[PDB]
Amino acid sequence: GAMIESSTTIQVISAGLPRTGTKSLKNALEIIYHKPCYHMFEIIFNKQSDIIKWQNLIHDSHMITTLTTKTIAIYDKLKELLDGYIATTDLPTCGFYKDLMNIYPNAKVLLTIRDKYDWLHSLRKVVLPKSNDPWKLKIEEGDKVLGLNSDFYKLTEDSLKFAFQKDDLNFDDDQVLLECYDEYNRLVQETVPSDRLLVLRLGDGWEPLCKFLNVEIPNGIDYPCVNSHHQMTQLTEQLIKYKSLDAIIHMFPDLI
Ligand SMILES: Nc1ncnc2c1ncn2[C@@H]1O[C@H](COP(=O)(O)O)[C@@H](OP(=O)(O)O)[C@H]1O
Ligand SMILES: CC(C)NC[C@@H]1CCc2cc(CO)c([N+](=O)[O-])cc2N1
Repeated sequence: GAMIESSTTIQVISAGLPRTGTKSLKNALEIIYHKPCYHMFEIIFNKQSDIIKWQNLIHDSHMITTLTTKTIAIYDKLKELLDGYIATTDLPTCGFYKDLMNIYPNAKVLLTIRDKYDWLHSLRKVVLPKSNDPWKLKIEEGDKVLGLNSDFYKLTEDSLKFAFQKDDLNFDDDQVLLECYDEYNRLVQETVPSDRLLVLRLGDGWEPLCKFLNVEIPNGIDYPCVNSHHQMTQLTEQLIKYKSLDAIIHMFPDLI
């Protein structure tokens, strides 16, 4: 097809929870739009200074009215954080999908989903290990190497609570997490008009996404398949071994 000049503003809002193919989608959207897409990896690797800003936003967000003046101050902060990006995925953004829809009325919405038990397994291996899991200690050691500490974990927890609309949450309780997952995904599909929503199951690939976005399928490029828990386990172990990201970054070309 013809090449057109795309606007550098949020065009795609992905409401999918972590461990549902968000990093592959981030990569896919960057392949399509040639501009950056937000993801937790953008925070970890490029903008750790954004952590406190996301924290402050989540703190003030109860004050959001489904526009009031308190709402506008928050919406302005959201726009500031996302300036220069063409899409959002992953925590901490995903819980804000409804607000992002108001801020970017011409953006389309995605929902990434998968088998709930596969999701929980993946989540426990990477994002939210049980407190008694020895692996949690390795994750914390690798996080230290990346310069992530208690503030990062607070952002992860608070943004999960915000997405699930819980004031507190037993993170070690599998049943609680699975119920929140199902209710979260159900609410997105109830909230977003079907014409503005595309639901993507893990493995769906380029075709329905490119159709929804009115773009050609990228020539000769496979749909990304990155960020498996096995790959993150390798990353964690290599970070612990070398004590730096930059010593090993070349060994993870598309993941980071
Ligand atoms: N193109 C693809 N096809 C199938 N699974 C994919 C995929 N891209 C990513 N995934 C899976 O999506 C999960 C990562 O999601 P996210 O980037 O949101 O954290 C991983 O699940 P597993 O940990 O079960 O392997 C990864 O394997
Ligand atoms: C040892 C090192 C590999 N650990 C860092 C990890 C890996 C990637 C990651 C991804 C997400 C959501 O994509 C979240 N999250 O939900 O906040 C936390 C983390 N933390």
